[PDB]
Amino acid sequence: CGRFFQKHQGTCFYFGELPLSLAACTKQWDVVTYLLENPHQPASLEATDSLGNTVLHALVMIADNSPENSALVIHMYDSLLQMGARLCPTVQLED
Amino acid sequence: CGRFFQKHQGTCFYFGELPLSLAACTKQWDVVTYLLENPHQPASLEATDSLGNTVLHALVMIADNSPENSALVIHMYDSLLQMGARLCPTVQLEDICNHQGLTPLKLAAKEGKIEIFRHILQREFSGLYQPLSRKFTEWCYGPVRVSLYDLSSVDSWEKNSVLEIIAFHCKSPHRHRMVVLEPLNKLLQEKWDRLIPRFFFNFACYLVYMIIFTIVAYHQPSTFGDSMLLLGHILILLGGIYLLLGQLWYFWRRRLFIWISFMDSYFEILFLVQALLTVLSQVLRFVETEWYLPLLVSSLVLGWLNLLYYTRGFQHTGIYSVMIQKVILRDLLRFLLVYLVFLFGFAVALVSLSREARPVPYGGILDASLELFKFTIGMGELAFQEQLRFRGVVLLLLLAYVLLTYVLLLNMLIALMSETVNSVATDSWSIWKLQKAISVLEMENGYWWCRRKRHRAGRLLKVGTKGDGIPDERWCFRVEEVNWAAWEKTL
Amino acid sequence: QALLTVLSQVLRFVETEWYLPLLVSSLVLGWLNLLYYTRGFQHTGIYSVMIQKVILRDLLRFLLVYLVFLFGFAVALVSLSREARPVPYGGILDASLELFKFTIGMGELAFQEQLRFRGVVLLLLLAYVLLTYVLLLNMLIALMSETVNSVATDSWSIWKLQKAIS
Ligand SMILES: NCCOB(c1ccccc1)c1ccccc1
Ligand SMILES: NCCOB(c1ccccc1)c1ccccc1
Repeated sequence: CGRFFQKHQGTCFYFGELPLSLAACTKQWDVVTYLLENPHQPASLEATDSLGNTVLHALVMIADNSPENSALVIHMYDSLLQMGARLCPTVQLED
Repeated sequence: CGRFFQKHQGTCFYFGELPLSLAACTKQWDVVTYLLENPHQPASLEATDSLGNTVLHALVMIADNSPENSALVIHMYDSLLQMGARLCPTVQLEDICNHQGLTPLKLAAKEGKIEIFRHILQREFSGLYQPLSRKFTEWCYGPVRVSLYDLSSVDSWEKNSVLEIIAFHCKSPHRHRMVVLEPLNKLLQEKWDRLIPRFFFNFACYLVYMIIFTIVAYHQPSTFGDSMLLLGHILILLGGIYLLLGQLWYFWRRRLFIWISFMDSYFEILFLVQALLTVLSQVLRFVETEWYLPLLVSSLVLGWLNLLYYTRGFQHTGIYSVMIQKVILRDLLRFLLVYLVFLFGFAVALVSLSREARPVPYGGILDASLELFKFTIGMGELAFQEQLRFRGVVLLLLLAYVLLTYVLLLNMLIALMSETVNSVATDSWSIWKLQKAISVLEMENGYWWCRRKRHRAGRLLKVGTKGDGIPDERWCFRVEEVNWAAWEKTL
Repeated sequence: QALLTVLSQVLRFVETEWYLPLLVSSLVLGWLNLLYYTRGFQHTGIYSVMIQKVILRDLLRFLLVYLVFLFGFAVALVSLSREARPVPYGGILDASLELFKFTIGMGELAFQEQLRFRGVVLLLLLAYVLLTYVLLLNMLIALMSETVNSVATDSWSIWKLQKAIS
């Protein structure tokens, strides 16, 4: 939670300032997997950022109407939702 | 150096009249290599032709906007630059002023070559030959790109620049499309944003001057009031002389411009005319001449019309002004020519008739012309004059005039301006951006009296290390852009 | 419209002569407001949306340029026609109204013989007509053709959004 990562005008890139949200917004299919299924300390998926956004919120935030950006956002959104269902079904991430 | 090879009109082909330049312009990949690396007598690469062009200059000159020609020129330009770096790195080929004092980039800008111009304007290579790059990328943290476009030979700080060449020295038909390329469109936008305060200050000063001029003209001769009138009059004279000097200095400092594009500016002409009419009006008043008032009032009208020079500091209204200009210059002068031919013919016809009976209508040519124009503006008197002996002929002649002029030509003029407004929609935007570019470039240098201090845009950012010891520096235009198509390929 | 109506009534209670302009403005504005309702229909709602786009896109620019022209030429004609050899162009309001008359097809384009700058006044009027009636009005028709063509699908979508809001 600094100044470059926080959403503002100028030099910036918003990704939720979470390592898992960074991996998701940066198309790291494997990093997110390791963070989620590392035995030493599994990485939570419901974790919110200082602004209140979750990985899904942030992954929407970077979404832009570019066809390639839209494809990336859709793919990672669906895949991360599926993973969230697989790991901890008891909690509904969409809400 | 003969006649066929020299650039002229007719049977010709310019290639720099050097064997190496000939090989380069003729896609001789191998001959150039042998000339450069023949052990017996290596061929120099910096060699200039009688005109001052080098091989790179020549590759620019033959450049045309054909996709195949552009591809050929780009490929040979890049490859030859790489070879020049490989053979003799110590000498920088991109910076070789020919006899006209133009580098290959400036030469491409002046000669209208757009594809080679944009390519040179934004190019990058791999680690090797990296210094021979104009666009860079410092870091790509995330999907953002910090593009650093080289501003060498393109910023306005230098005496002669690509921006100035495009604005004033280029005579290409559509040079307005080179000021929308990435570096130029962003740098020019930043400069415009920085200059909005001065653009509005110039607008406000001119508007105040025109308000004073209107007030003075409204209250003139046909104590305190006399004193205020006098100070306003002298203020108007001083303002008129100021605008006259400004326009005269715009022309003298830029005396090599009218011949390129007379109608590109076409407000410095109008501003000059308005200022001239103002000062001439004042001097004739000193002479106590009755021809004062027409000149002062013409100055008033023309100044109020000139305000629409300023009305185009806005996207919304500047494109409207550009498109008014296109309408006038495209499908209003033709209409006026045809309409005036019709009107003169029918006016002299009606005057010839209506001269024999059985307050005379159509008394002379002026009256008949004015009645016909009245038809044009929606108040033509179309009656059956019973007094003149050719009632029917005059009526039929008027009806024919109405059909040919009001029903046909005016409505067709509406149709033609619909067509022209539709035609010039994107070009209007580009031309407006060029107008902003010209205004910015004029605002950068101060007024004709104030020697403005330059402000050199860009950052002196150390980029890479040259093929030497102690490193180098270079001024670049730092640009942020969010990209995902490129980002998916950097993994 | 509602504010003007209530304010009109209270001023009537005050017995003020500025009642009638306010009440009549409320009347005009309410009758114009009825076009809010006229867009419960596909046929007419898109028309209303596209009227709005025309006004906001290529009517305010025309008004700005036209009023600059008109003020310049009106003060010019008033400055002239003030020295001879019911005075036309007596003041700024009269000259402006005559020029607008030109705009609406009712412009008196005569050769005033009484004033000493007959030719200058006539040429100035002819230039005003060429710049305004022949160029700017017909060009406004062309611009509104261009805007009507531009906003055809967007008009449908905007009308559907208007229905959604209602
Ligand atoms: N808005 C018109 C201002 O003056 B325009 C005009 C005035 C006098 C002579 C001819 C035309 C002119 C300049 C701008 C665009 C095109 C024509
Ligand atoms: N159809 C015009 C009705 O009133 B319009 C109008 C009335 C008063 C002031 C300005 C314009 C208006 C409302 C709808 C669309 C845009 C303008």
